[PDB]
Amino acid sequence: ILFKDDFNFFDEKVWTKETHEPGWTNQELQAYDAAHVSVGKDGDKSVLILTAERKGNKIYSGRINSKGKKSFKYRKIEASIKLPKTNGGLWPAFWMMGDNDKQWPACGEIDIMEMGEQSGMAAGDSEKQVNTAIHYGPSAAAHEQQYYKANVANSLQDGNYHTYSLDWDENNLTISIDNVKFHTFDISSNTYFHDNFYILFNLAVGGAFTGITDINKLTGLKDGQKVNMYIDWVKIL
Repeated sequence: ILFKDDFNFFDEKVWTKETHEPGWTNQELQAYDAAHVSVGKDGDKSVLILTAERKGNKIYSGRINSKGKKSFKYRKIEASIKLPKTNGGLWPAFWMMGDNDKQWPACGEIDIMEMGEQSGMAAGDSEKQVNTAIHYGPSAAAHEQQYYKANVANSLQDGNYHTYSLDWDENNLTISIDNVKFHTFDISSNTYFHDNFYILFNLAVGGAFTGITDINKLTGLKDGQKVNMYIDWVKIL
């Protein structure tokens, strides 16, 4: 093990809590702020907790990153996550971006796991449909993306923790879910996936990915509702 966070405490030498206004990216409805990230207990487990909540028309959630603090290259990274039911507009993700100061997408982006996509709801399989992706290119105008999506065998939003893994060498990015390979991206000649990347976790609420950008359509977070996303651990081998 190169690095492991059991989330017994919020380690500020590794993680930063983000603050952003609603609509900052992807027409998302939540504001992010520090008060919606905490560390605590889920039974016996020490966990990082991202809390999304709605107080009328104001929605708040949590997002963290390790940019400038913890990054790596060509290692396996795995996290154990417990997810809320996403149907109706929640959008959890575990992902990475290049630990440089290039503007997106030139920093490179690897989405290990995202759920809540519009098509998962339309397919009636919102608890099983996962999207994995890479984004790259020298500017927004020349944005390139590859993705894969499919339904896993068993619900990932079932009150238990699941493991999400990325294996990474100079040729491939291979995403696995509960030890089952989900997809491999060929990066052998892709110049954007060969430098250090840092880690992110977040729980977005609405946004274009979900198909829900109007709070009147947000059935997955009702007025007065709170939901949690839990990360038991993250580790880098």
